[PDB]
Amino acid sequence: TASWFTALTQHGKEDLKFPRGQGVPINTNSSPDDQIGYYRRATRRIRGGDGKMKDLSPRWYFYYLGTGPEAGLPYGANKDGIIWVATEGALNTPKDHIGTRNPANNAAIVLQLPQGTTLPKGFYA
Amino acid sequence: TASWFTALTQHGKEDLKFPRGQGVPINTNSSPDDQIGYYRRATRRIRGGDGKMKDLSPRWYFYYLGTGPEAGLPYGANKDGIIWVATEGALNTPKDHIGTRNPANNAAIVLQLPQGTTLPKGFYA
Amino acid sequence: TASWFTALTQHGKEDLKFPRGQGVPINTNSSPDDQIGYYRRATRRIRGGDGKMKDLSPRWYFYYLGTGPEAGLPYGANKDGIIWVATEGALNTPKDHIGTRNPANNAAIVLQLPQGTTLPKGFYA
Amino acid sequence: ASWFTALTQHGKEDLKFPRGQGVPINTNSSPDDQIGYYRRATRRIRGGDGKMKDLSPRWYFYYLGTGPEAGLPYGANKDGIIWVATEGALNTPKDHIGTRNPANNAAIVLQLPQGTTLPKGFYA
Ligand SMILES: [Cl-]
Ligand SMILES: [Cl-]
Ligand SMILES: [Cl-]
Ligand SMILES: [Cl-]
Ligand SMILES: [Zn+2]
Ligand SMILES: [Zn+2]
Ligand SMILES: [Zn+2]
Ligand SMILES: [Zn+2]
Repeated sequence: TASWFTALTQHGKEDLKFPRGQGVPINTNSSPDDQIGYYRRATRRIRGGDGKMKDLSPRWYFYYLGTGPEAGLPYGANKDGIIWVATEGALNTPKDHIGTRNPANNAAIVLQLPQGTTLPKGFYA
Repeated sequence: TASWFTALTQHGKEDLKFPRGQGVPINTNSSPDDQIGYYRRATRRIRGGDGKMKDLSPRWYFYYLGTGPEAGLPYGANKDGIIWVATEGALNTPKDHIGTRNPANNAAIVLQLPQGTTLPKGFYA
Repeated sequence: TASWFTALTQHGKEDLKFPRGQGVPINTNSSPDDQIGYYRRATRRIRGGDGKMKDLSPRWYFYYLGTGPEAGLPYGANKDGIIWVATEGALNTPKDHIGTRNPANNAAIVLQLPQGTTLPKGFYA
Repeated sequence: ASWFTALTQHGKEDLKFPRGQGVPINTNSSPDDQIGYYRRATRRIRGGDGKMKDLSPRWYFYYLGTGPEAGLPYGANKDGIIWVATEGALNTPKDHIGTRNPANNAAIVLQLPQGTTLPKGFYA
């Protein structure tokens, strides 16, 4: 039950967000109706030699609307660690036909945004 | 068994088809003789998030001639859910030396088509 | 265990062969003295639907001299399925410090050859 | 493990970089992050005379505050350790990057910006 795409890594202190109309990863094999979903934050911690937990940079993964760990949330749902993106013309319907990725069958698609969209401040890949 | 490539998803009512000479997926690990095969339609049925059974958008998978579920089908044979493609110069011989994909050893190759390929309405690549 | 590089796939009828001075894969993290080794043919066979054994295309993998499945062979050793390549300036000494690749620790380097060299007839990647 | 493949020392000269050079290229890191150390590792094999022989030493990069010398302050003198930092990097531990787990990630091929000076016997 993995994301179809590689993650965005949060080095800065600000949560991920995109202006309305931006942020949907490029997927040339999908329809314009499909271009809508959410990024979900995944946090990891590593115990250091002093016994204390240290936070690795949070990673944000994209899931199409109606798929993934938050498949039940409607577009725009207000929830910590969840942010929403949609391209103009996308349909607000669940993308059941896309679903999630089986890592044993498909490798992750390298997340690419359009040539005119840059990553939000503090985000790297 | 499994197609070497990801599927083309049929988003509309038009079935998959290609003008003569078009439609063979890009694969640099193949010769001009090898550029011939068929797409096979596959349809899924699932229970939606609302708890109702629905038919998903059909998916079309490419297999080289003489491989896959219709390995015994001669090139050009009429069969529902099967359409044929061949690049100019391809040979009407079975492609056993390419075969099919074992998901345990190889992930699927993202299906790419050259620019200028005519696609029916509802198909994207 | 594995080769540091991806394989060359033999679609044609001719064994792999390079003119003297060509054929060593590009690896900018190695020394000029290191640029010498062999390609080893690996063949896979599958029993077809007609009960006949089918040969998948042979794959040729590069190993530095003194490493890999034929680590004991001297340069130029005459053995079926083994062909030798060396760049001008390479030293005829075993490359123990390079060794082979652990696929769990390193991905395969995509095999690239210098611009002046083209793949022998019938070979693809 | 180090996030990157090693720099192999083919000759007698140890690894070192002029000030400002030597940090591996990593697009998943900020300008603040471009600082760390290389640590030398040497393995042995039995030579033709039966005596143990040094193979070419390998130098692995770790971000500041991570890896085997995570407790070493930047610039600390220790044999087998050399320090590198790009202009603009911050002298703070890079715990948010950490080290690589070979089960989840393969090593990144170590690349250096064009014009980087390497000692004799080093290639990248
Ligand atoms: Cl940072
Ligand atoms: Cl789709
Ligand atoms: Cl062929
Ligand atoms: Cl080397
Ligand atoms: Zn950082
Ligand atoms: Zn779709
Ligand atoms: Zn072929
Ligand atoms: Zn070397």
